[PDB]
Amino acid sequence: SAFWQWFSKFLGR
Repeated sequence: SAFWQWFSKFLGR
């Protein structure tokens, strides 16, 4: 993924 969201693009708080 691109933006962060529930650990989408990689890892999003």
